Amino acid sequence: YSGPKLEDGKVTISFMKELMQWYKDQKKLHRKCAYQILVQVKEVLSKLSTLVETTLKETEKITVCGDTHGQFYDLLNIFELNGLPSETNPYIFNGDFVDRGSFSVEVILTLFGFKLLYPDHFHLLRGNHETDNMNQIYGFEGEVKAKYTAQMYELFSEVFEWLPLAQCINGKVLIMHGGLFSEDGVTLDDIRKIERNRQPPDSGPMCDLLWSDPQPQNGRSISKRGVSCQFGPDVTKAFLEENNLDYIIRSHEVKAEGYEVAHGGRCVTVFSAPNYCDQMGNKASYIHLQGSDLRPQFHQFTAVPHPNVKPMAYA
Ligand SMILES: C[C@]1(C(=O)O)[C@@H]2CC[C@@H](O2)[C@@]1(C)C(=O)O
Ligand SMILES: [Mn+2]
Ligand SMILES: [Mn+2]
Repeated sequence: YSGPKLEDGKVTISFMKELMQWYKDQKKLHRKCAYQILVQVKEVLSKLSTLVETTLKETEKITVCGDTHGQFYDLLNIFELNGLPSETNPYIFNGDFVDRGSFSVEVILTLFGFKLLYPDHFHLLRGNHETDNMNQIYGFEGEVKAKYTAQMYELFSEVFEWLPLAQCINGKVLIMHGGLFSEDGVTLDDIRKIERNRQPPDSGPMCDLLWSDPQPQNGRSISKRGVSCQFGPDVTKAFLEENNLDYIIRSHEVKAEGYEVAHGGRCVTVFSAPNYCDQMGNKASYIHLQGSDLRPQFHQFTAVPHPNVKPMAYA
C-alpha cells in the first residue's frame, strides 16, 4: 500500500490533500484508514446537537453547498473555485452527499476527513439519502459493498444517524436539507430536542426536515414524493416569525440555474450537483454568507469531466 496514511492515527491537512489526489486518480483508501475516519467522525458527530447553532462574526464568512450526490470531481471543483475548507473558509454541506453518483465513497470520506480536520468550521447536515432504505436502492450500499464490505456499510449507516438535522446561523438563517413542517407551531427547540440517532420516522418533524418541499401557493399539500408535505409561503412566513428568523436555506431539488429563491425571499434552494446524473444539464451553485450581511450571494458553476463510470453503476 502506497496510498494516504493517517499521521499518529489522525487526519491532517497533508493527509487530506493526498486523499483528494488519490481519489482523483481513482484509487482506494485503505480499509483501516476508512475505518478510523468513520469511528472518529461518529464520536465527533454524536456530541453535536440536532440543531447546530453557529455564530458568524462581522468579518467571518461561510459557504453553503446543497446536494452533491457522489459527484466527486465536481466536489473537487467546488474546492478549486472556492478554496479548501479551513478555519477561515468554513463550509456547510446540506445533505445528500451519496447515492445517484458513482463516486459516493470518495465524496463521503473526503467530507468526513474535513469534518475531522476542521470540526468547528466544517459542517455536515443529514439529507434524505443518508438513510438505509435510500442507500439500498440508489447506489451507496452497492458502492460500499463493492469497494469494501457489508460491515463497512453498516458503520457508514451508524455514522449517518449522528448527522445533525439543521443549522442556524446568527439566530437568523435556518438551514436544513428538505424544509419546513407538516404541522404549524414547530420550534427551534423542538428541533434541538429531536432524538436523531435513528432511521427517520415516516412522519413528523425529523421526516419533514429531510423530505419536505416548498410550493408556490398558500397552504400545505400531500407530497408527490409519498412522504412529508409541500408547504406554501404562508407556512414559511409563520414559521420564520414565530422563531425570529429571516429565511431558510434548503436543498433537495434540482434547479436549472443551481438555485431558486421562493416565498418572496424566505425559502432559498441551493443545489450543488451540476449536470446531475450526467443528464439534467443543470448548473449548480453554492452560497456565500457573511456575518455583516446574511443575504445569500450565489456562485454558479458547471460540471467538470469525470472517469468513465455511469451514474447508479453500483445500484
Ligand atoms: C432526485 C433527488 C434525490 O434523489 O436526492 C436528486 C435530484 C433532485 C434532488 O436530488 C432529489 C429530488 C432529492 O430528493 O434530493
Ligand atoms: Mn438529492
Ligand atoms: Mn434530498
